[PDB]
Amino acid sequence: PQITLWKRPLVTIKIGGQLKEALLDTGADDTIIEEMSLPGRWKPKMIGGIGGFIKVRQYDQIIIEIAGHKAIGTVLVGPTPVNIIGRNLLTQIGATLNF
Amino acid sequence: PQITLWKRPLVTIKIGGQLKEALLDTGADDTIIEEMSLPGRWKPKMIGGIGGFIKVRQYDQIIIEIAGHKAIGTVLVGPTPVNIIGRNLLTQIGATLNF
Ligand SMILES: CC(C)CN(C[C@@H](O)[C@H](Cc1ccccc1)NC(=O)O[C@H]1CO[C@H]2OCC[C@H]21)S(=O)(=O)c1ccc(N)cc1
Ligand SMILES: CC(C)CN(C[C@@H](O)[C@H](Cc1ccccc1)NC(=O)O[C@H]1CO[C@H]2OCC[C@H]21)S(=O)(=O)c1ccc(N)cc1
Ligand SMILES: [Cl-]
Ligand SMILES: [Cl-]
Ligand SMILES: [Cl-]
Repeated sequence: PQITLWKRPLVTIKIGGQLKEALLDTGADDTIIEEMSLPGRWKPKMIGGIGGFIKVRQYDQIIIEIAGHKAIGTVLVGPTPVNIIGRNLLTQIGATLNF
Repeated sequence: PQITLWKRPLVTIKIGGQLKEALLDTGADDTIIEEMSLPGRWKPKMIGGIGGFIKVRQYDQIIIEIAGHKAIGTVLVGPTPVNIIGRNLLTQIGATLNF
């Protein structure tokens, strides 16, 4: 698609048997969601945002469908106020920002 | 241009006759610039993301040039670690996400 930005660019994502939605976020280096069903052990990671820094749960090799496109990569679980697809996965689906 | 997302999508901006650089951020609802002087009256606001909220000054109807393209709209000023062009100004230059 060619997505305008008058509203948040939310898309359907799928992980395992869970359908969720997430914000395509060109300003995010990494993907973060609030919850993933029964995802096993993580590795701790720190990341920054505008308000300070948060502890997150790093999961590697996650198979995730994003707007109908398959990606496989790292998904963080943490206290993000909105689920975000960051550049680590945007590049896998071939997303570009155009003007 | 067509901007791939293997690195942060930073572009040149001009605001207040000053050349700066900012992140094109589809995850940001509104634009936030590091501390600088802007004309007109401002209003106090707060904005939120990862790690919580920050206090900002809201300036309305500010001219800006984003990668050579003029936009006019609301600019927040405050303690962001990176200058961010959010959707309120990305829409003014016709930016889209394409995949
Ligand atoms: C978290 C989003 C819903 C909102 N944010 C925009 C977002 O793109 C920020 C924009 C951003 C970018 C750098 C530093 C701070 C904020 N990225 C971000 O927090 O990404 C984090 C996950 O990947 C990591 O890479 C960048 C920081 C980490 S935000 O900066 O908090 C923000 C919120 C509201 C407005 N109006 C403007 C900006
Ligand atoms: C972007 C900032 C300028 C926003 N300001 C937040 C304020 O707390 C700043 C935040 C702040 C902190 C340090 C440096 C700059 C701004 N403090 C400030 O201006 O302190 C002044 C008093 O001491 C002086 O030395 C520091 C600046 C001067 S603020 O305009 O007063 C304001 C207040 C409340 C809200 N919600 C929104 C805005
Ligand atoms: Cl709509
Ligand atoms: Cl979708
Ligand atoms: Cl589990």
